[PDB]
Amino acid sequence: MIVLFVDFDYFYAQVEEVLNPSLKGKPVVVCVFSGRFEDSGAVATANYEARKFGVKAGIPIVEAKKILPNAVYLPMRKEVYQQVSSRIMNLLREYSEKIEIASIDEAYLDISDKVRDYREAYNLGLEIKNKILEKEKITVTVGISKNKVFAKIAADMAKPNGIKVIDDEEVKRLIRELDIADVPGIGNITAEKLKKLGINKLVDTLSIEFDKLKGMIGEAKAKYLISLARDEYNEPIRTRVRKSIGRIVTMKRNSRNLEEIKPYLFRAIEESYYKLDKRIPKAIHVVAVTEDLDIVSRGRTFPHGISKETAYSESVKLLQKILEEDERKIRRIGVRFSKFI
DNA sequence: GGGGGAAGGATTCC
DNA sequence: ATGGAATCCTTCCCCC
Ligand SMILES: [Ca+2]
Ligand SMILES: [Ca+2]
Ligand SMILES: [Ca+2]
Ligand SMILES: [Ca+2]
Repeated sequence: MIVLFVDFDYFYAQVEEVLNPSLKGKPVVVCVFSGRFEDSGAVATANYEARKFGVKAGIPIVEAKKILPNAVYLPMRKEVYQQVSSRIMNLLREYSEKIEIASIDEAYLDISDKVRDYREAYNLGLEIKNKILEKEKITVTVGISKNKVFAKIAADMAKPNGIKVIDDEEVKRLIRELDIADVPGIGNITAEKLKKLGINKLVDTLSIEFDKLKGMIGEAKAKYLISLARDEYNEPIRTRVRKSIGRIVTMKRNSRNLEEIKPYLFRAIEESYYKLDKRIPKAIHVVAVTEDLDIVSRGRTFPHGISKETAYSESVKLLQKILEEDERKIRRIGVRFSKFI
């Protein structure tokens, strides 16, 4: 088996540049504002110009500005970035029929019955970096190896505009010498847990009793890491299917006033129901971010589908269970439809 | 002893 | 300090 993984370089910022080529060479930060105060909000992504000074995804806009006051701060235009991605995904389906669109800027190609050896692989890699650069004027990074995970690690190593092949013998030196926090699925919480278990490199999972491992990181992560380390991971490329839609908005100010919140809550629903297309969810969740950035949500499943009018009614109820049950002020409120028929 | 769901929270990734 | 979505984990639930 051979996986070719494609990762679109500094994606949103790169789109804003493509759409205004004057931006190239300049620090570019794609911002998501919140309209509480003037520069309230957070950073979505930024180019490598900006990123080289610590301006990354997730920091507040405010921080970013202290660091690079004269950078180009642009507001997020997701609709736009979505149409552009789509076109590249269509283009991608013209190389393998076996394709997993994993995110707005990521995809996996199964190219086993379409190439022999990593030399051919590598070449088809170049054909795609190219075709995209020509068609949609976008740089990407490509990773090639035997499974999705090592395909994706390969890409992570070559970013940006890179390409990298991990062969089977290097996969082995990796398992020995790769930091576990660098494995996909291992956020900061899981990395630290493993540290305490004295698990630093992929190989360390073999030296520990499965039950203790399972006890610390759950059964799924457990078997995931273990199979990865045994050179036995081989999960299949398949058409991902969208299982929930939803909106979340930030309120001008934190509050516990039902009548103050509702106008944000219904706007979330309006946007949500627009985003639904013609899909009918059986389920609805009302999602609150309390003042301390904790998250809490009540939901409900129907035996039928949920009309806009009905969803209004239930969301108001579910909002109340929150305010009743939880005792915090609420900073953000949104909705999420799922269980579509 | 176990299969489903369903709900609430956890964690991750882009 | 945003906003979107997936996955997995525990408990609870009903019932066989
Ligand atoms: Ca990317
Ligand atoms: Ca990581
Ligand atoms: Ca909590
Ligand atoms: Ca990425």
